[PDB]
Amino acid sequence: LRNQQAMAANLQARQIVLQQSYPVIQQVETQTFDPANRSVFDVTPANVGIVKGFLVKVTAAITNNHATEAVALTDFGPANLVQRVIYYDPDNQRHTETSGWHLHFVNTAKQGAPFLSSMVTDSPIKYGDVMNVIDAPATIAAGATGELTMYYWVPLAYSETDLTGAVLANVPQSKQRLKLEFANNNTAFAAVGANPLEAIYQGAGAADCEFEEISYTVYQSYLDQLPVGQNGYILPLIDLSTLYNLENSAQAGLTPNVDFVVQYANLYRYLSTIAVFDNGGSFNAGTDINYLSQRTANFSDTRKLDPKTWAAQTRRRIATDFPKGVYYCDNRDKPIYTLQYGNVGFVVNPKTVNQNARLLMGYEYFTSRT
Amino acid sequence: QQAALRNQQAMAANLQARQIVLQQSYPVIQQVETQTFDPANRSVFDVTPANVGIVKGFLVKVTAAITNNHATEAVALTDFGPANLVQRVIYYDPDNQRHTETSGWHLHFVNTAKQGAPFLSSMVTDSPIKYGDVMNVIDAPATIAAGATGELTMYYWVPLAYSETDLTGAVLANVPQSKQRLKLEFANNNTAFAAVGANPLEAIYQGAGAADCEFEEISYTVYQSYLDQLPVGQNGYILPLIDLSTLYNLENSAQAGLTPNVDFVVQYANLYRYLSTIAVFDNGGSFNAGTDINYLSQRTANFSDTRKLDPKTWAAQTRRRIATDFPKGVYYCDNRDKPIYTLQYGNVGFVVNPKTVNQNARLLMGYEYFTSRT
Amino acid sequence: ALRNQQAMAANLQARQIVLQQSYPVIQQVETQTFDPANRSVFDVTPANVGIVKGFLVKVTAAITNNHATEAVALTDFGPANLVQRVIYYDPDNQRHTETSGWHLHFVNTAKQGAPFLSSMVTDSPIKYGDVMNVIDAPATIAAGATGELTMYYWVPLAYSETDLTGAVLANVPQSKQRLKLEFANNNTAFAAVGANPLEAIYQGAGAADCEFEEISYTVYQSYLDQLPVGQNGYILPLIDLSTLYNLENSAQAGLTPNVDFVVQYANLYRYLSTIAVFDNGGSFNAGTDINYLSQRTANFSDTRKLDPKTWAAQTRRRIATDFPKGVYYCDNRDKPIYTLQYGNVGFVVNPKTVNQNARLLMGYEYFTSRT
Amino acid sequence: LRNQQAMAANLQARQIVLQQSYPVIQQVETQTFDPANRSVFDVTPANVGIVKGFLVKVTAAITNNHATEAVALTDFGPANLVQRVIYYDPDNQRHTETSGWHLHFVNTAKQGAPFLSSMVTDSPIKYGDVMNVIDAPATIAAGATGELTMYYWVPLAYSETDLTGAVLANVPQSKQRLKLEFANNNTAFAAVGANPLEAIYQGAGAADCEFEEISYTVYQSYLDQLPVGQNGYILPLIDLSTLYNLENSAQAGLTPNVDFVVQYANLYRYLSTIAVFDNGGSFNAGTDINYLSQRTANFSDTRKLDPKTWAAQTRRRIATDFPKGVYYCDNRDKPIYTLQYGNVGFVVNPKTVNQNARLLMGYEYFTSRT
Amino acid sequence: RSVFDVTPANVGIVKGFLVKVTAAITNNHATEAVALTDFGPANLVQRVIYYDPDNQRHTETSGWHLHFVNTAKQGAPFLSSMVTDSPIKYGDVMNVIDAPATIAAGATGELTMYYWVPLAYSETDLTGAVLANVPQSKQRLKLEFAN
Amino acid sequence: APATIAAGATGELTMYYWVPLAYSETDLTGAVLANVPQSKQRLKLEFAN
Amino acid sequence: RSVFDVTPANVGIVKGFLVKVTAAITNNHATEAVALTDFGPANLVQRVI
Repeated sequence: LRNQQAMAANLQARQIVLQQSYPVIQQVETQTFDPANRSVFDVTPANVGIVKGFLVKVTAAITNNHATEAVALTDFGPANLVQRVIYYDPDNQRHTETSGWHLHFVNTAKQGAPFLSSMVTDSPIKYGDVMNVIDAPATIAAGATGELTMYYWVPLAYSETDLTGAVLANVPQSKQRLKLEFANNNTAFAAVGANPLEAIYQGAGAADCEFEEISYTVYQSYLDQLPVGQNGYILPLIDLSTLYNLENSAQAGLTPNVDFVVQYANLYRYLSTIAVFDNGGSFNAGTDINYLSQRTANFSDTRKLDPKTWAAQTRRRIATDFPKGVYYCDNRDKPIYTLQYGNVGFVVNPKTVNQNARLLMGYEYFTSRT
Repeated sequence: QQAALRNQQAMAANLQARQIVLQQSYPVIQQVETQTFDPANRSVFDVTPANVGIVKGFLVKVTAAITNNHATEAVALTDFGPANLVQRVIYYDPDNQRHTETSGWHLHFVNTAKQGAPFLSSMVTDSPIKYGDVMNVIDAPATIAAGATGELTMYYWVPLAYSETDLTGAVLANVPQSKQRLKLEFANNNTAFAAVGANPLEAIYQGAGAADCEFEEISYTVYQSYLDQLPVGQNGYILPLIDLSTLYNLENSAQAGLTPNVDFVVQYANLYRYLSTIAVFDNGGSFNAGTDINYLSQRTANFSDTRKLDPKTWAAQTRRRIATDFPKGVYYCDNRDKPIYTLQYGNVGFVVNPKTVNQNARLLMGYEYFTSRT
Repeated sequence: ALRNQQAMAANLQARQIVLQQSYPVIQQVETQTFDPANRSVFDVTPANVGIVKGFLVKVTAAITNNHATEAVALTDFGPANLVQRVIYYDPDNQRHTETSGWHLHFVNTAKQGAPFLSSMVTDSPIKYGDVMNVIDAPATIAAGATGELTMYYWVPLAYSETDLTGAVLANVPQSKQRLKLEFANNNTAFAAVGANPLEAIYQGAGAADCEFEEISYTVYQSYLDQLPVGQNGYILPLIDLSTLYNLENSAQAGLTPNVDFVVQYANLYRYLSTIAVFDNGGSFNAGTDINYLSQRTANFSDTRKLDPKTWAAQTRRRIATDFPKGVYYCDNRDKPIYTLQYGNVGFVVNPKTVNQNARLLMGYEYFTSRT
Repeated sequence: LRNQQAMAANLQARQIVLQQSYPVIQQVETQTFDPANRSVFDVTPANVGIVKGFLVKVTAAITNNHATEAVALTDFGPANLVQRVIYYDPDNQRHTETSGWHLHFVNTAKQGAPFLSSMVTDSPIKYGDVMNVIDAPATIAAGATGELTMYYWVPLAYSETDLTGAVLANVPQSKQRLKLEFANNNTAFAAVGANPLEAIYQGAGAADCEFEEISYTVYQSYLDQLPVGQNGYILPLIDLSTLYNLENSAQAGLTPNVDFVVQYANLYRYLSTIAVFDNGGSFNAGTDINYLSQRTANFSDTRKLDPKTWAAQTRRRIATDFPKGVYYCDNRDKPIYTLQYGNVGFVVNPKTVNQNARLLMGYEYFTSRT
Repeated sequence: RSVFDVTPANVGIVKGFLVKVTAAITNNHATEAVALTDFGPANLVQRVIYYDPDNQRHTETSGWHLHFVNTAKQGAPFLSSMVTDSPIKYGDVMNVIDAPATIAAGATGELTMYYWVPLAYSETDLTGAVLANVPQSKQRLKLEFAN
Repeated sequence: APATIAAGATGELTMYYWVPLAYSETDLTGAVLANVPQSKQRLKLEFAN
Repeated sequence: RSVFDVTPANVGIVKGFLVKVTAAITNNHATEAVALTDFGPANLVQRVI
């Protein structure tokens, strides 16, 4: 029995906390540097109240020192300003450990539209891209310097109203660790013909491109003035004892017309799946895939679909398509959850497979701390 | 006398079972049929879906290649364009009862209304990250030049259940005996291309090269969405009996007899609970942006208009629902929270008072409604 | 405290019953076409029927640029400046909203979650789009040309379609409501180059020779009819109907570089949103003249001290785009600013650059009780 | 309980009456007139024994006075010599109230072949159309006069062996009323392009056509020498307390591809239904209809059929098709009967709908006097 | 294709099937015509075979034989329109069973024919009817058409 | 099936497949009970082209 | 067309299906022949489900 009451209590406590505490977003750290010298930073957030997440602002100036050749944005562009992120809580338990581009795509999936974008409308009133919140020049010509701005939301809590995954740090004492690895002069620029997956710009002038400098500012979002009751602080024990993490992985071994299956692990409740078909450095709009699906061993496919129909389901979630070769799957209402390892798999049956082909997977999931 | 308690209890039992079904079953979307054909040979198909569990609806993918063989003249998309790839869709459940029976354009406008934006469209934003129209889910060239071939893709969702969370209208398909039937009447070389000056309503392209346009092929794939592994209990399968005994249908009709400055009234039938109404003013083949209308309204037996509005103000209400305007001459009315039901009040009618009326003018009406199977 | 908890419960129940039992109606109250050179202020008399939720005001205009050679171009606010001011008084002559057309329009956008009544651009091949020109104005009006404009404003009484807080019960036959509309005229609508464009619709070298040809308005009143009756007469949400939901704006001056300019939430209202327009001496900049913005409590602690782009990011989550240059928005809907819950609170702007005649135009959305 | 015995007694009494009484068919009235002067007549039948029905013979001479244009029979032709019929019994209760064409179509349905027609066979013996019982020239040329003969059976009793609906008038005293409205110079002739529904002839010479004269003879069929027993006359009380009526109605509001439903009323036991699709004056052979059906609310269609298949069922009943646009439905063995109004409806889903379209309905039914 | 296997619904007691068949035939010969054979449209269906839910075979015969029995049981040419002297326009209005007597060189003829495949002996004698309520096994109506 | 089909020639082929449900004629493991009039079995064949 | 869905009869216990496939193939090449692959006619059916 039980649980019904455990969950009922958790939810009641969550509601009291949301109703009684007050949300705060506060700058915790800012820094400007030259990636030629350093590109990995460990940010120390403040241990106060219940921490919900971190908004990371990144600005950069890129100079194309080439004599005559320009470079142009890759499909991910400024989303590759941060290569990776890792968060450790006060108890030394890791939550999210993923790439900047995967983190960005999840930010978009959760918003229901390209993250922090400005939607174009016919309004005569001058709304629009006034503030260049997420911005990067389409091209940087030989001899020019371009200015970029990127934002990432590193979540602990699942949402503003669902505190599952949030972290209690008003007491812990031990420090939190938000590790950020930024793009550098070796990852940001891809030569013509090279794989643009992790790069920001690609083109004939790439070898002579460099960062003038990069700056970041981390804002911490948390709940303060936590409600106190009889036994003390009123807290959603299930929420705070659950991890909400994003993680990535890479898989290879694809062959034309054969089902390539990536197994889901047990224990984790997978809310979403992203699969990027890095076809040997080529990123195609579904033309190199026969179909994608999610399958249960001995229960077949629950959604075996051609690429365009798969894309149609995604258009219902983010109001547009993710970039070429990027495929999304929403399982939020009924998370993939198997008691046995791989009782469910993500499937891609490729039509064309180039040399060095691989699927880069990204996952959003919930799992117990214990 | 009272005893109406039964209804109250029935509603509660229906809602409880619906919730259990949604919580316990697992959603599946599966391909049931795919065919490529030449419209010159055939354009009407009857698809037999699978009989598995509770059926929620069908996602129909349609692609086509159209060549404009005219020596010199081009053609351009009509206002409806690829939404006219399917001319009519009709669904019959295992008991042979008809549910949706409407035009492809009407079905598409309802798909848009229920999404809250142009169905399966890609919005435009200032994002530097390369989101956008990457996959061309619904797509058609704006023009097809003399000698060129254009490729089109469009999708339609044929609903049985009202939504993913409201199973009203869903169909229980477990009787091996009788099959469901999804009939699709596609566009062909006689409906898809309109000459200059001809009525573009049902066409995909219109222009001086129309007589020489032809389909190279049309292909369709029907995906069936359903709930499998239905929950069982002491009394067997737990099922929302009201949901499964209610029809959620889309239907269209045509009415004529409009005269300048006179109220043209289209009565709503009794028994049906109308969720939305679409009125297309086909003004003799001309489709105007409200300029041929004085006002539109919904009116009850009492001369009482609940929303008698000028065309732009009517359009403003629609912009709040789908974030843009429907095509020229297409007007929408949302009555989802308080469905038009002639039992609730007297008879009710949809009103259009035209400013200008061309020859062969008519109002094409599209309705979304719930009604008891019995 | 029990009297209150029960009072709130009774209110919500009454609201729920009114919404379920009554039927919403929207109907034209009045239409007028005029030349603002003749008259620009109008007192519209709403119909006294049931519970009134608000008014949708359609405004159209024709403007002619008769300059010999120069054009004019839309200002950042453009057609939102067709109405300069709006003021509403209920049957007891209690004033509710009194604000500028631009502020009212920005709140309409904030409440919609996107530019008010706009048409979103998509890749759809089906011809959806700006078909009906619901809100529209030509980007420029060339010398010798005439442009046509359309604008809509929603004047709220009720907070929303489902929350009747602020609504007005108008069933007293001899006590009239008053909706006063003050329209733009040739003096307010056209700004010369270098002049402050804040209140103007068009600005350019051809401004001196621009004239309205006409303006027309149609007011539609939205209300609930066939009010439910019970064992005590009309079932009514008493708290909803005795609470005012208003918009108001004011101007604050006294800014100096790198110093915190604090605008205290001076009243004991429950502030749902705040809009701050940095009219930097006629210049409207995209955050570049600001170090940071914030909301601060007497405790001297900031709940959201942010650089301009990050502040803008929060707004992009609310309206899917940015407000025009120099316009900053702050959402406090779920936890309204109320100085009696915490120390006095202030809205803060620390300017990086301050031109002559700089000022902050503040717009507030708030709830307050009649008594 | 009961009833079983009430019906058993009714049927026994019916049998005794049929066995003991003697059938008589007797002329009750004849009249010749010019429709320019009068066209409505109220015939007074004799109050004798149990009345079963009336055979109405109508003859007419039509002159086409046009100078050069002829006219040709409409689809209903001589069946429109009588426009309407109404019968009132001795107790002032109406039985049949319908059009001449509907009455004629029911006469045909009950016979199982075109009413009083002569069937063509290969017999060398000279059987055939010798007596021109129901007859009318196919065309009447300019300047010519055509002679027509039409017969109608106005039923009270359902049949020769089922006295349900018969009328006892051996006592009543109060008079019966058989009202007949004949065609006139305004209804019998349709101009080219005009609606031919109620007309006898249509054509370019119609404006100059006229009746030379019309004559009618009414024959009354009844049972005399009624059997007497202990309590007195032996009579089937249920038969005599039941009305067997034919009635017509008109419905409009048809729209392409939408189900047009005509509700059946409650209380009446409907034996047959006739629906005429007057498509704005055009009468088509099913090509303007998608399907017809009879439907029960919440029990769907019991016979949703394409027009030709619907016509096939009718061919089994009358050995041929009714005229263009005329559809018949037999429900004699299991009469449409709902306790709630419209718990059953007759359906027509039209393919094509012209201006002024409507369905003219005709019903045959049983219902209690009380 | 010319052979089809129809799966009827399993609802209650099945009495039979009414099968409507239509066809368009073009005589592409340059000069010569063709004329209906004695059986004509009755040969649109070459053979019909029915199996009940227990997979037991009932009728298994030719279209012409089935049609002649339909006629025998009706007591007249099946679904035919008799000819009479009636001036009222009854007649072959709906062309329920119809086929052009000849199809000229270059012409296209349209045909319609119906067959009643009986399970029950008649509408009142249910001998031969089939109880179809077992969701497991389906009935099967096989039609081998002319080609 | 003809071992070769020459230029201009037509070859005729015949092949048979046994699709098993039961393991064998004597071992009914895998066999299918098909008596529910409701749902049909389905044998899908994707041929060469 | 090359894909078919066959609906078998629902009678008793089903053991399996014997599928007979025949075909006529013409080699229209002007000069060159073709020869059976190792699988040959066994590839007349590509997939069965």
